[PDB]
Amino acid sequence: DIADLRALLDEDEAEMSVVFSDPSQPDNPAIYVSDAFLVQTGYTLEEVLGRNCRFLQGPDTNPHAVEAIRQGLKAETRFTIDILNYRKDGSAFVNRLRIRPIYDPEGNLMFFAGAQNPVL
Amino acid sequence: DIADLRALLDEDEAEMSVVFSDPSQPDNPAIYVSDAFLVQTGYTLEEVLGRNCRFLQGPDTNPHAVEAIRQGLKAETRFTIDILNYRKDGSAFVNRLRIRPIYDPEGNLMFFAGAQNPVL
Ligand SMILES: Cc1cc2nc3c(=O)[nH]c(=O)nc-3n(C[C@H](O)[C@H](O)[C@H](O)COP(=O)(O)O)c2cc1C
Ligand SMILES: Cc1cc2nc3c(=O)[nH]c(=O)nc-3n(C[C@H](O)[C@H](O)[C@H](O)COP(=O)(O)O)c2cc1C
Repeated sequence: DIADLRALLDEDEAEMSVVFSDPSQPDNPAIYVSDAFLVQTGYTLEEVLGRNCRFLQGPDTNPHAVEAIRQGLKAETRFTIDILNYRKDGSAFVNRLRIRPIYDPEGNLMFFAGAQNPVL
Repeated sequence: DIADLRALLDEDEAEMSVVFSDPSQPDNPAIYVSDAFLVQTGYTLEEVLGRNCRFLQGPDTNPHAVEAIRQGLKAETRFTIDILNYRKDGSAFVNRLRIRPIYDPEGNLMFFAGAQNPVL
């Protein structure tokens, strides 16, 4: 029996690029990515699961945007940022990244949900 | 936004006493219990969340049954055992305990689900 993490998706994120990360594991790795995420970024599941999502950043990603995200995660609050991201073939795209914390019944942080929308 | 852990319940365990535990946390604590569990055992949510479910054991619980459960958890396999358990008022009941592991998409153990059925 495998957990149905998609059963925590918002209605918006169902047909979307979405990632869930486990902040209790070292380096806050992705434990679930939607097929839309894999299609957009050009990776296989094996290439992404268990890694921190920073692999989407590349040579022209703004490091302050990266730090903003890191602080936003520490804040455990909903936030959105436009950040330059890259696919496996090296092509770049502006990603409107939306992140929100998910807590367990006791109120302890449990997961982060991240949704990717390329800005056209 | 709070995780809907009940969205991993089997159809059988919906109207049932059920617990989910987080084995990545120290001492494998309960992170979710159903209202049926609280009613049966006589505890409040605050009294149970974040504790290992061994608080259901009492003076005449068979220690080999306890060890069986512990090994079954290490085995990460489905198992069932009849074990004497106790409510908060000290009354005892024979619990047919059914436990199953739940894994994440990478196949790493993520939760245990435990269902309680008093044997009549
Ligand atoms: C659920 C989740 C989804 C994320 N998605 C992206 C993303 O799509 N693009 C990106 O550049 N960073 C994303 N990140 C951010 C990185 O994983 C990381 O937190 C960021 O680089 C800042 O942390 P760092 O300083 O350790 O690198 C995501 C983080 C989380 C937790
Ligand atoms: C999800 C879950 C549900 C459990 N439910 C019960 C239970 O209803 N009654 C009981 O005696 N033990 C239950 N246990 C077992 C105890 O939590 C514990 O694993 C057992 O006492 C053996 O471990 P120990 O040697 O550390 O005490 C449950 C364990 C898990 C993980």
